[PDB]
Amino acid sequence: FQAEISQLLDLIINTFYSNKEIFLRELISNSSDALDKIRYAALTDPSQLDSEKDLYIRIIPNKEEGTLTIRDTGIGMTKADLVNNLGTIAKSGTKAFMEALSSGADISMIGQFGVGFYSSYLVAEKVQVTTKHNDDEQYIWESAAGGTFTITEDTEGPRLGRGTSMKLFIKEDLKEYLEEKRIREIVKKHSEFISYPIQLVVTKETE
Ligand SMILES: Cn1nc(-c2ccccc2)cc1Nc1cc(O)cc(O)c1C(=O)N1Cc2cccnc2C1
Repeated sequence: FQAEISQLLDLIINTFYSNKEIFLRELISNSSDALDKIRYAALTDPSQLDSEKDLYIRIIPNKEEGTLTIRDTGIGMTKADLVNNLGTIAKSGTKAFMEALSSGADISMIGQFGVGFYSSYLVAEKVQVTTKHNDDEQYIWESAAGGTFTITEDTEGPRLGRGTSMKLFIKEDLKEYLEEKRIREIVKKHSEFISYPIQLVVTKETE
């Protein structure tokens, strides 16, 4: 399942999307939807925000690690949610994505096919997904092109409280996406619509 699908999408997405910066639009869009979900659930059950009071998106580059992390305090995913994403959604969305592609239809927005996650492959050679839903444990899953990694209970990672954290291991020739000014421009250009705070961690540079 996952090995073939991730390999296909890695090839197709890198071939047809020359503007690699849209990966950040897709991730921010997914985070925004997850935040809409917990916001709406908290209307009828305020205690849903007990795990994490604030709703936001935070971007954390780590140049020493070569990673760009996008974390949100959205509703998160149960293990069943993540399993469904990896199985049913990935298979069906890949089919719809490449029929749209073949059709010559406007496929600019990848997430309309439910596989926007894989646009991470524009800039990343592997992604570590950490996620925490109020009804389940914290889980981690690793994605790489051709990879068959198992969803695992995360016992040694930092606690999310609630939400989802996408840690992207940036490609060697694309470290520009770790730079503060480049990230800010991309966010400004592609995320005007978002109604949640978008935060960036900037670190004093030696020097
Ligand atoms: C959209 N999506 N797709 C995959 C996927 C993974 C592998 C293979 C195929 C698909 C995973 C996700 N979830 C997320 C991706 C993010 O970047 C940020 C997030 O906060 C989530 C999240 O926790 N959400 C819960 C939720 C509830 C209601 C509406 N939207 C959401 C999104």
